[PDB]
Amino acid sequence: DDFVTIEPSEKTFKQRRTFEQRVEDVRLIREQHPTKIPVIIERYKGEKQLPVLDKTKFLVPDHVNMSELIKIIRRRLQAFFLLVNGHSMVSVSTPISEVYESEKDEDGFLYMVYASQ
Amino acid sequence: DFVTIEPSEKTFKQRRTFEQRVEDVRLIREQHPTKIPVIIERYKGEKQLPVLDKTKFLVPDHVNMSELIKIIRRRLQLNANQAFFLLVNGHSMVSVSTPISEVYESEKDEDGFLYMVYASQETF
Amino acid sequence: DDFVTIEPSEKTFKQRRTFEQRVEDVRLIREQHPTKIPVIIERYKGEKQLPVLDKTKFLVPDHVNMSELIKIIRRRLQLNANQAFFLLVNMVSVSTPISEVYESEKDEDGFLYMVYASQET
Amino acid sequence: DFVTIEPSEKTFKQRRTFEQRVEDVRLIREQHPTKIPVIIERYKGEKQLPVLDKTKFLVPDHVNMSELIKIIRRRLQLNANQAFFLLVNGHSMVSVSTPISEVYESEKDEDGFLYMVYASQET
Repeated sequence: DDFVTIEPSEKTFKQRRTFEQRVEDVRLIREQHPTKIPVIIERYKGEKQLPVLDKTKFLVPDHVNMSELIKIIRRRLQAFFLLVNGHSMVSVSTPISEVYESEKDEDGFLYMVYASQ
Repeated sequence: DFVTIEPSEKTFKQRRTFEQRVEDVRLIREQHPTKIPVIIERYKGEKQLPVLDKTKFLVPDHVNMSELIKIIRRRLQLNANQAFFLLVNGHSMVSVSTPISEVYESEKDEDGFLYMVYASQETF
Repeated sequence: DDFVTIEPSEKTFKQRRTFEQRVEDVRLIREQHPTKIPVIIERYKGEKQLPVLDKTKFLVPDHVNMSELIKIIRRRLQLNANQAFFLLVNMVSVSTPISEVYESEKDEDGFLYMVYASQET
Repeated sequence: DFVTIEPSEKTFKQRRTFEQRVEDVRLIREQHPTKIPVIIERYKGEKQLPVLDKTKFLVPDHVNMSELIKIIRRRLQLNANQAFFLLVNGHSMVSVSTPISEVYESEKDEDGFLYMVYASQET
C-alpha cells in the first residue's frame, strides 16, 4: 500500500552515464592505472538463471588472460559465457590487453556480458 | 566503484589440474608428434632478467639443449657477455650437448611436460 | 590521491612528417654524418608500462650493435635490470652492427624504424 | 542582488601533512624516476577559468612549460582566445622551453612537489 519500492537498477552502464562522462571516466582511470584495462561486466539482457553481481566495473591487469577473468567472475557469481560487446566469444588464452585493443568501445571501455550457455 | 583484480601469481602447473595437463600433453602429442612440450618460466627470485611473455613452447625432437638455450637467449635479446642458465625442474643443470629428446624422456614431469626455469649468473 | 600521468603529443613520426619530408631529412643527415645511421625509436602503440622516450630521432654510429643500443636506451629510460624492454626493428641479431641492420631493414624513406614494448611479442 | 556563497576551500597543502607529502614524493621518485611530481591548482581568486579535473600530476622529465601549458589548456577545454597562465610558485617562467626536470631542480618545494597555480591574469 504505502510501501515504497527502493532499488537499483533499471538501466545499463551506457544508459546511466553520458558518452562524455564515460570518455572522461576512461581517461582518468587510464592515466592513474596505465597497465589496467577498464572492463564493464553486466548480465545479459535475457538472463534469468544466473544472478546479478554487486559490481559491474572492473580494473583488469594487462596480462590476465580471459580464462582467469572468467574464473574470477565465476567465483564472484558463486555453463558460463562471457561475451565481449554482448555477442563475441574470444579465445580464453587471449590476454585482456589484446581484447581491449581490438574490441574496446568508442568511449574507451571494454564491454562484456555474462550469460548462461 | 571499480573492482581492482589482483592477478594470480600461480605457475603453469599450479593453474591446471593433473587431468588437464595430461590431456594437454596427449593433444600436443596427437597434433605435434615431432615436438617436445616445454614449459619455460623465470626463476622465482630472479632480479637481473625480465619476465618473458610466452612460457609454453613446442620444441623439435632433434635439437640439443644448446639450441634451446640460444632460442631463449635471443627472445630475451641477451648479449654475448650475459650469462644465462636453463635449469630443468628448477635445479638440474644439463650438458648443452644433450639432445632434448633425451632430457625429455629422462626429466619430464609425471604429467608429461618438461619444465624449465631460466636464471642469471647473479642469482647464483 | 592517485597521480595522473601526463603524456605529450603521441602522434607517430610518420604522422608528423610526410614521406617527402622524411626522405629529405635522411638525405641531409646522411650527407652531414656519413658514418651514422638515422634511427627512429618509438614506444609501441599498445605499450603503457614503459615510459615515453624524450626524443624520437637518434644518430647511431655504424659500428654500434643492437645490444649496445638497447643498453643505452634502457639507461635513458632509467630502467632496472628486471624491467622488460624489447626493441624490435620494423627480432634481429643483437650482435649485428647497425650499419648492416640499416642496409637490410631500412624503410622506403631511408630511416631505420624501431619500436619498444614490455613483451617480446 | 544575489547572495554570494563563498566557502573556504582547502589547498593540497592544507589537505595533506608535510610528512604525508614528503613521503608521497620520495616514493614517486622510486617508482617513476623519469617523471616530475606536480601539483596544479586554480588560483583562489580566479574569476574566469574552470576547475581542473585533478590536482596531482606526473609529468615526463623532458616536457617543457610550453608543452605543459598546451596540455592543461586542453584538459580545461579552453577556447583559443581564453587567457591562461600557468604560474610556478606564483610566477610565470620566462623560458617555456626549459625541461620540467630542470625547472624542478630550482623550483621544487621543501616537500619535493613542484607547485603550480593557473589563472587568467599573469599579475
